[PDB]
Amino acid sequence: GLVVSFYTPATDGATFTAIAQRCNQQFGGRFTIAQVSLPRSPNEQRLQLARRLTGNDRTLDVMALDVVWTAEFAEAGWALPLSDDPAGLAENDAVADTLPGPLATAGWNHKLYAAPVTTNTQLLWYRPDLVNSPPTDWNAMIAEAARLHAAGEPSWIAVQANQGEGLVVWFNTLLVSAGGSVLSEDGRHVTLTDTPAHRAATVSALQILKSVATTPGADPSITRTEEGSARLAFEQGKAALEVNWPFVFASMLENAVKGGVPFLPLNRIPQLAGSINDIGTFTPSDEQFRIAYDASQQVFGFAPYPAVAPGQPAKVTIGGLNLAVAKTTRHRAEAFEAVRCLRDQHNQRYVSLEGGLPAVRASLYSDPQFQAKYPMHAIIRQQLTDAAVRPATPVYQALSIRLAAVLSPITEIDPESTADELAAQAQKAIDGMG
Ligand SMILES: O=C(NC[C@H]1O[C@H](O[C@H]2O[C@H](CO)[C@@H](O)[C@H](O)[C@H]2O)[C@H](O)[C@@H](O)[C@@H]1O)c1ccccc1
Repeated sequence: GLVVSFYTPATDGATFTAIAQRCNQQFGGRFTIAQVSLPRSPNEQRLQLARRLTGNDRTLDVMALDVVWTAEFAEAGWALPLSDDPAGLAENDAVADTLPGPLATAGWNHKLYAAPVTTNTQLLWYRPDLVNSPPTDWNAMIAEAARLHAAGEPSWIAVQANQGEGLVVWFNTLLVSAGGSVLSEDGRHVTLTDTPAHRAATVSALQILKSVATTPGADPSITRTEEGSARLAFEQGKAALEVNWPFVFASMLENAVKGGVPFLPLNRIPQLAGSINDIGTFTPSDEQFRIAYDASQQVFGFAPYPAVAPGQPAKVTIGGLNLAVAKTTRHRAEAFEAVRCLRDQHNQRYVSLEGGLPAVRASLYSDPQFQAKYPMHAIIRQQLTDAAVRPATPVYQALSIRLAAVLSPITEIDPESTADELAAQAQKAIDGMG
């Protein structure tokens, strides 16, 4: 029958393709979900979607939106409210057995405009064979990096922050964790330098950024434009400390089996032969997973995101993907139905274990079978309970562009002056000027 188009980031194409096929198996030819890939960066995903929406592309049905786009897609009319479900089942499905942080990312003006499907929070990833204890705060991060440098060991502090969204996420985590915030509650005012407490928070966050930027043996990938990967940097042994979304767990196990991790030769274990499936996805059996994980644990460990205020955990910036139905769709009923099918318990288990994307279903974090395969469940749920959030605003696109342009390169940050420049550019963004 009809085709429901499902637009997702390209790096999550395969995963969602698999999920879509599963859901296609449960409709009996009544309709078919077809996944379509968007670019890699949140901004370009947004741009493609916005062009199809303003272009009245009536073939656009379901969209996997980054959490930061809700405000814009709701205010524009692009994302239909879940209350526009003809069957009226969308809102109840979205809130049922779903963590409250994701649900908050999916809302605007007291209405849900999307159903969360995946969430995200960044953890610390370290080489337990080179680091006897994972640092619990950022000055400890810097000290460990310097000490590793004073031993020929890899000294990078791999953070996925080039000159875009990831850098803004780093800054927002540091700022909120320092007690600050980019915008007021209502999003109408800039709160980076408007009180001494807020200014102090911004200055501290900028100071951490600069100190990581200029720490002995730091990244020479910060001082230019090339979209480098902190994940691959860690997997290539160039870094013994990384902060990154938890998909790097799956990747590390997968690429180590494909032979792509020098310090973790899972490819040389006979029992893991064939654990890669015909589409290239690491799909171990239970015993194969025990083998791979217990071998990984000698060179790969995870820990909470490093705090800024020692003695209390950080407020880590939440990310992820919410399923929205485009206002262009021709079959609202089937779009919302497909949304409900894409986020069910089975496909959530899959999107987490195979796809590396944290699920939004709370039951899974209380599920022992899931916890045994996702050993980072407790820290992820705890950081999502305590999560920092980026400002929900219809002008987040321009806001993030301006903030990123000011923050990069982080080697040129001067905390006070940079704080003032940041507040001024954010003011420009929320003034509807660029
Ligand atoms: O952090 C980076 N960009 C900001 C977004 O990060 C995540 O999304 C990105 O990573 C996930 C993997 O967990 C992919 O699935 C997404 O497609 C990708 O956009 C957060 O989920 C999202 O909320 C943030 O907006 C980043 C990291 C590394 C290199 C470049 C950019």
